[PDB]
Amino acid sequence: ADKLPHTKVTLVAPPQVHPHEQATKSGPKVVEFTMTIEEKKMVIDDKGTTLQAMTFNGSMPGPTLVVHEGDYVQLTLVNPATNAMPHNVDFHGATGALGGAKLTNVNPGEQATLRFKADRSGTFVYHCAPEGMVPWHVVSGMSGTLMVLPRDGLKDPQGKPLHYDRAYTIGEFDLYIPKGPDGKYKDYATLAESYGDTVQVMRTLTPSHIVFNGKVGALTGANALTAKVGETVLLIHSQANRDTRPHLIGGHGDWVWETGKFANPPQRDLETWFIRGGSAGAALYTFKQPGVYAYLNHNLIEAFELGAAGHIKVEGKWNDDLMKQIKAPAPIP
Amino acid sequence: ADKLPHTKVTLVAPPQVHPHEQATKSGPKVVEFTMTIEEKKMVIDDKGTTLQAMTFNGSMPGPTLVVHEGDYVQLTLVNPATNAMPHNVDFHGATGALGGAKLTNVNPGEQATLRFKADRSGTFVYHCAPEGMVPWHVVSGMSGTLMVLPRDGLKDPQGKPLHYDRAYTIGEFDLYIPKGPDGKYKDYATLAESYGDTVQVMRTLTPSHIVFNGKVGALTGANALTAKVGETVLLIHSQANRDTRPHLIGGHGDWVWETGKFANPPQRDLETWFIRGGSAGAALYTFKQPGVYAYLNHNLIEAFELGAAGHIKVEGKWNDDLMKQIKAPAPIP
Amino acid sequence: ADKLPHTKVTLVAPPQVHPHEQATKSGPKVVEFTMTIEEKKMVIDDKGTTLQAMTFNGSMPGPTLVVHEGDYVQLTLVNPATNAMPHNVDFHGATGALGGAKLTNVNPGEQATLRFKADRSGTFVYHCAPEGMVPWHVVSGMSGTLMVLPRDGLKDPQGKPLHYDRAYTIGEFDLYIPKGPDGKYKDYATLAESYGDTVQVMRTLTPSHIVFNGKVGALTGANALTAKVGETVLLIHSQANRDTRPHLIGGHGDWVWETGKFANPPQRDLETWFIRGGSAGAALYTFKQPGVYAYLNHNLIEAFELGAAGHIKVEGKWNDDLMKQIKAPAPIP
Ligand SMILES: [Cu+2]
Ligand SMILES: [Cu+2]
Ligand SMILES: [Cu+2]
Ligand SMILES: [Cu+2]
Ligand SMILES: [Cu+2]
Ligand SMILES: [Cu+2]
Ligand SMILES: [Zn+2]
Ligand SMILES: [Zn+2]
Ligand SMILES: [Zn+2]
Repeated sequence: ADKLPHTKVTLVAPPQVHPHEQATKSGPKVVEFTMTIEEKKMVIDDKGTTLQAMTFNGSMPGPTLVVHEGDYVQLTLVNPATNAMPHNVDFHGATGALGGAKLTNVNPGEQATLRFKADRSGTFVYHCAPEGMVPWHVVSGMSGTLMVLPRDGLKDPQGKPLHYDRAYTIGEFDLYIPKGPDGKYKDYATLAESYGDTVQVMRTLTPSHIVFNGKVGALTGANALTAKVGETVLLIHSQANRDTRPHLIGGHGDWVWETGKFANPPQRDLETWFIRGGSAGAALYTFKQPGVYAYLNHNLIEAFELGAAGHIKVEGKWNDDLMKQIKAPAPIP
Repeated sequence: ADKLPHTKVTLVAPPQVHPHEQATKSGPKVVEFTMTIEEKKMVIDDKGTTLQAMTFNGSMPGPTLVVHEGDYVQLTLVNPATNAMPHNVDFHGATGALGGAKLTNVNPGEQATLRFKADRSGTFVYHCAPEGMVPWHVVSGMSGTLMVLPRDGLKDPQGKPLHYDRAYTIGEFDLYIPKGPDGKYKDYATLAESYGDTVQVMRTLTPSHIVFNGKVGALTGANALTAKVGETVLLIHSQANRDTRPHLIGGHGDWVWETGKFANPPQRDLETWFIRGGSAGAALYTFKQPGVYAYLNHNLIEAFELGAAGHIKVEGKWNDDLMKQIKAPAPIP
Repeated sequence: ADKLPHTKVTLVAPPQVHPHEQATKSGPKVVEFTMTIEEKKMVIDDKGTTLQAMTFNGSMPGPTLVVHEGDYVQLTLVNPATNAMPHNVDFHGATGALGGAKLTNVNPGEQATLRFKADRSGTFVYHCAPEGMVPWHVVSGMSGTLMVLPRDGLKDPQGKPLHYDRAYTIGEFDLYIPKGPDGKYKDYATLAESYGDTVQVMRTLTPSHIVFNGKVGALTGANALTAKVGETVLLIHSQANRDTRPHLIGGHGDWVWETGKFANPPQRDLETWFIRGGSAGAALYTFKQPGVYAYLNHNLIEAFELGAAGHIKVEGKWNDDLMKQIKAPAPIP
């Protein structure tokens, strides 16, 4: 590892993913990343409910880190003195030391640097895991995805090449916001004060909200995802704590690795796939019709009532062979 | 599509599936179907609890529509003036326009005709999805399965032929029936009056009932499914809103497409498979022993307490090689 | 079957699995086992909560039975007069008679002997299933795993040999312990007295506890699982009633059959896999780093709050290529 060239990657905010190559002629590198933890109160719904949140780099989810199989990930994790809690990081993509958590315990005002070999291809969850407060840090927002691409790019079941033209990252967060005697959601002055009440809601296993990217409607309106007919999108979906079942309304998973590990053949033509709590998965879809699609958790209560749904606005020409309104709504003859 | 021969299919009520060919020499057709929406109060359990239900063709689930890959599905959806609500249809088997929902918005007294190309093989959920009331219409009963068979029939992982002699369709419905201050289930005079109370139960994510084909015990007694030793059955299982885990007690999934998409190799020898909420899956089993089998959701609370279980009565000769009572129950020596 | 040699297997208590061969030159046998049912009150958590439990052989889960594909399993099931309830056994590995339940109905003071052909390879749940009380017997602890190995051992997707050096069996139990008006868990004088209150908790679908091997912390401290760097472990995970999502923190599923059926190719490099309620699955992992790993259900609430987590203590030499602390926690420059 010490013989290798180093490279420095600038991260970008979800739902985007930082520029990267798929298939590459480059040999292994030590790829250097930095993330800074930010605790903060966030508004998570249309009615102004707040979450005492914890984030990597200020976002839910954290940014997606992209490397290739055989690369070494070298992360500097920074925990500013303005934060209240200790933190660390557990990479599911890593081998040893509780995913790196044991080696990255950072109090406010501290930082650490971890290196590990990304020797397995796939999308992998990373998350905070401080001893004794693991679920709280995770459900409060401290997770994201490491994508380790195969050096020669994605392959189908027959070993033929697959690619995406555009990649999006979606983190789905089951939230456990307490209510007071009046049935209204509680607003907490500090992160520490939210703790006890939150654990109580957590233990019921019933989320109050389930949101993409930190808020009801985060991926809608001005913030809808975008594509054009003929473009192939990669949709990375992470859920660090609870199962979900992604679905693209009016579309499909053309090729899907629902367990998220690229050395396995993908499945094709999926209507709905399954992301296990504690994992990230990946779906390819090539758009064939223009219009506004919904991308959602297909427990439709979890989607429409609780918040697990976004939109993708697709430009291009309508295709009558694929779908045609033969007769519009009109009185019954 | 306009060059093709049209064919007209008569639908049948679940658990049966309309006569169809598996492997076929026929070229692509425009296959024409009609469904009429019926809202109605249904009795859903042994104690007389009612559901203000909504159905395609009067049944939960709707009838299964069967075509071949490359066919065009052409559906006339009828919403009689005797209904109270608007409806539409979203085919997961279709590409574009939110699965056809945007093109099939029918008020009571209206109808519409949608065509789409069934270009992907598998079992696919179809369901009602009116803007702003999607989960309610789905959980109230408005879903079913489109089966798109490969033109050359089902294949195993090695590409060898598979077939069924008999097909059954099972729709599993998580119901959210409200209770009054007395703890008794509420009985509603109209569909509209059930709405607010139902959404409240929905948001708890805890079903009051989980039933096959519209009622506790729907597929039991006089209504048990049937087969004989040596016959291969296809069990189509749809769940449009919530995960389930089918299991045949005393049997197996000989070949199972749990994600329901026939271009993928099936898995063999399954004890229990997994249907993601928002999908339909398909299992083949060839009976080897006679007797009454249970086919159920293997969360046994969901099965035995909540209603997710049916029976299959199997004729034929017992096989001592497969199973033998060596010593019947008798006092401990 | 009557022509075959008989062999007699002595069972061992979980998390161990009785000595057995993987690939074998031996032809089919009638493999004889005996299990004795024990009902008993068990302490299930750190605060002294009790469960009115029911067990095969005194343990949760029951012991794992291991045979080869083509063998006949011949089980003597004993229900001592000191027990209060009738019992039986349903082998998911078996064909006919509700998995053998119909042929093994044993009242206290009775026993029975069942034979069946283990004609399908994989890990399969077995559980008690007395008519009218199936979920109660299962959730109270009456389940375990039958492992049917392929005669020529485990194989990878390409048909190359796989093996384990050490096998562990983990049964995960969703428990439904009632509470009294004071919010404290109830302590019941007899098994029968726990019944009504328990069914009520069951119907909420919310477990009070979710535990590995009968107790919070069962597989921790003195009782942690063990291995060394370079050793391959098989982790058998059974869940007879509810879904779970196993994860090894700092490790992976090198080869995983999450549906648990060995004639299917395994998936590789998994971070988290999925065991469907009503099944057993199997993962291989070869240790590469020393240290204390956690093996847990990656719904982290279910793990850390409810009890679904154990430890594996691994001996050996640290590997800096796989992971290295480049800079330990230190003040931010
Ligand atoms: Cu943290
Ligand atoms: Cu984790
Ligand atoms: Cu409708
Ligand atoms: Cu849908
Ligand atoms: Cu029992
Ligand atoms: Cu069972
Ligand atoms: Zn492209
Ligand atoms: Zn046949
Ligand atoms: Zn070995």
